[PDB]
Amino acid sequence: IRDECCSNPACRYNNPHVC
Repeated sequence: IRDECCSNPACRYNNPHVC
């Protein structure tokens, strides 16, 4: 997971409730 996960569209991708 990225430390910029909420900025990161790629983390965002599967993780929209992460932030």
